[PDB]
Amino acid sequence: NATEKLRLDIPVLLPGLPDSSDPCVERLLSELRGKEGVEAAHIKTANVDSDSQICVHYDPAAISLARIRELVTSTGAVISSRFGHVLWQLKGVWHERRARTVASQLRALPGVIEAEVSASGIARVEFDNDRISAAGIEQALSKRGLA
Repeated sequence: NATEKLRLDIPVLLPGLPDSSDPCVERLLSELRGKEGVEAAHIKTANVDSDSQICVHYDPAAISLARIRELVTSTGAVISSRFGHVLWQLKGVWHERRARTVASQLRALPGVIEAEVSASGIARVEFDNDRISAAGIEQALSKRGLA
Protein backbone atom coordinates (compact mmCIF):
# COMPACT_ATOMS: atom_id res chain seq x y z
CA ASN A 1 0.00 0.00 0.00
CA ALA A 2 1.53 3.28 1.21
CA THR A 3 4.39 1.29 2.76
CA GLU A 4 7.91 2.00 1.44
CA LYS A 5 10.98 -0.16 1.87
CA LEU A 6 14.69 0.46 2.22
CA ARG A 7 17.54 -2.03 2.25
CA LEU A 8 21.09 -1.87 3.36
CA ASP A 9 23.84 -4.46 3.41
CA ILE A 10 24.48 -6.03 6.79
CA PRO A 11 28.25 -5.70 6.77
CA VAL A 12 27.74 -1.98 6.15
CA LEU A 13 25.68 -1.60 9.31
CA LEU A 14 27.39 -4.34 11.29
CA PRO A 15 31.01 -4.75 10.07
CA GLY A 16 32.98 -7.82 11.14
CA LEU A 17 30.34 -10.31 12.22
CA PRO A 18 31.20 -14.01 11.83
CA ASP A 19 27.88 -14.54 10.06
CA SER A 20 24.42 -13.01 9.72
CA SER A 21 23.21 -15.28 12.50
CA ASP A 22 25.36 -13.38 15.09
CA PRO A 23 22.96 -11.91 17.67
CA CYS A 24 24.00 -8.39 16.67
CA VAL A 25 21.62 -8.75 13.67
CA GLU A 26 18.72 -9.53 16.08
CA ARG A 27 19.75 -6.73 18.42
CA LEU A 28 19.53 -4.32 15.47
CA LEU A 29 16.23 -5.67 14.17
CA SER A 30 14.48 -5.86 17.57
CA GLU A 31 15.57 -2.32 18.45
CA LEU A 32 14.29 -1.06 15.10
CA ARG A 33 10.95 -2.79 15.58
CA GLY A 34 10.45 -0.82 18.74
CA LYS A 35 10.61 2.57 16.93
CA GLU A 36 7.55 4.47 15.76
CA GLY A 37 6.95 4.32 11.99
CA VAL A 38 8.58 0.93 11.44
CA GLU A 39 6.11 -1.44 9.87
CA ALA A 40 8.58 -4.27 9.62
CA ALA A 41 12.17 -5.18 9.71
CA HIS A 42 13.80 -8.44 8.64
CA ILE A 43 16.82 -10.06 7.06
CA LYS A 44 17.04 -10.90 3.33
CA THR A 45 19.42 -13.81 3.09
CA ALA A 46 22.16 -14.02 0.46
CA ASN A 47 23.78 -17.30 -0.64
CA VAL A 48 27.05 -15.43 -0.25
CA ASP A 49 26.33 -14.44 3.37
CA SER A 50 27.99 -10.98 3.24
CA ASP A 51 25.47 -9.85 0.57
CA SER A 52 22.64 -10.42 3.07
CA GLN A 53 20.58 -7.32 3.65
CA ILE A 54 18.16 -5.85 6.12
CA CYS A 55 14.94 -4.70 4.74
CA VAL A 56 12.90 -2.17 6.66
CA HIS A 57 9.35 -1.27 5.82
CA TYR A 58 8.09 2.09 6.93
CA ASP A 59 5.01 4.31 6.71
CA PRO A 60 6.11 7.48 4.98
CA ALA A 61 3.25 9.45 6.69
CA ALA A 62 4.80 8.70 10.08
CA ILE A 63 8.50 9.09 9.21
CA SER A 64 10.59 10.48 6.40
CA LEU A 65 13.03 8.32 4.44
CA ALA A 66 15.95 10.43 5.74
CA ARG A 67 14.86 9.82 9.30
CA ILE A 68 14.18 6.05 9.02
CA ARG A 69 17.57 5.53 7.34
CA GLU A 70 19.33 7.58 10.08
CA LEU A 71 17.64 5.47 12.70
CA VAL A 72 18.86 2.33 10.90
CA THR A 73 22.45 3.48 10.28
CA SER A 74 22.89 5.05 13.74
CA THR A 75 21.33 2.14 15.69
CA GLY A 76 23.77 -0.06 13.75
CA ALA A 77 26.69 2.21 14.61
CA VAL A 78 26.02 1.91 18.34
CA ILE A 79 25.59 -1.89 18.28
CA SER A 80 28.70 -2.29 16.15
CA SER A 81 30.88 -0.16 18.46
CA ARG A 82 29.55 -1.75 21.61
CA PHE A 83 29.86 -5.50 20.83
CA GLY A 84 33.09 -7.24 19.93
CA HIS A 85 33.70 -10.66 18.42
CA VAL A 86 36.66 -12.98 18.06
CA LEU A 87 36.55 -16.36 16.36
CA TRP A 88 39.75 -18.13 17.41
CA GLN A 89 41.25 -21.53 16.65
CA LEU A 90 42.57 -22.64 20.06
CA LYS A 91 45.52 -24.99 20.36
CA GLY A 92 45.16 -28.54 21.76
CA VAL A 93 42.70 -31.42 21.37
CA TRP A 94 39.04 -31.02 22.16
CA HIS A 95 36.05 -33.29 22.64
CA GLU A 96 32.36 -32.46 23.16
CA ARG A 97 33.18 -32.68 26.88
CA ARG A 98 36.41 -30.58 26.98
CA ALA A 99 35.03 -27.72 24.85
CA ARG A 100 31.95 -27.56 27.09
CA THR A 101 34.08 -26.83 30.19
CA VAL A 102 36.08 -24.00 28.58
CA ALA A 103 32.78 -22.68 27.20
CA SER A 104 31.73 -21.99 30.82
CA GLN A 105 35.12 -20.45 31.67
CA LEU A 106 34.63 -17.90 28.88
CA ARG A 107 31.05 -17.05 30.00
CA ALA A 108 32.31 -16.36 33.55
CA LEU A 109 34.83 -13.70 32.43
CA PRO A 110 33.79 -10.11 33.31
CA GLY A 111 32.67 -8.93 29.80
CA VAL A 112 31.46 -11.97 27.87
CA ILE A 113 27.87 -12.34 26.60
CA GLU A 114 27.66 -15.42 24.36
CA ALA A 115 30.26 -18.21 23.98
CA GLU A 116 30.25 -21.41 21.89
CA VAL A 117 33.27 -23.74 21.75
CA SER A 118 32.90 -26.55 19.22
CA ALA A 119 34.80 -29.79 18.84
CA SER A 120 38.22 -29.06 17.31
CA GLY A 121 38.43 -26.00 19.54
CA ILE A 122 36.95 -23.16 17.49
CA ALA A 123 35.82 -20.53 20.02
CA ARG A 124 32.87 -18.27 18.97
CA VAL A 125 32.58 -15.45 21.55
CA GLU A 126 30.73 -12.12 21.79
CA PHE A 127 31.67 -9.43 24.28
CA ASP A 128 30.95 -6.01 25.78
CA ASN A 129 33.74 -3.65 24.64
CA ASP A 130 33.21 -1.31 27.61
CA ARG A 131 33.91 -4.12 30.11
CA ILE A 132 36.51 -6.25 28.27
CA SER A 133 38.57 -6.40 25.05
CA ALA A 134 39.83 -9.30 22.91
CA ALA A 135 43.39 -8.85 24.25
CA GLY A 136 41.94 -9.43 27.71
CA ILE A 137 40.14 -12.54 26.36
CA GLU A 138 43.40 -13.93 24.97
CA GLN A 139 45.27 -13.18 28.23
CA ALA A 140 42.53 -14.99 30.23
CA LEU A 141 42.50 -18.06 27.91
CA SER A 142 46.31 -17.76 27.71
CA LYS A 143 46.57 -19.99 30.81
CA ARG A 144 45.24 -22.97 28.78
CA GLY A 145 44.83 -22.23 25.05
CA LEU A 146 46.05 -19.48 22.73
CA ALA A 147 44.92 -17.89 19.42
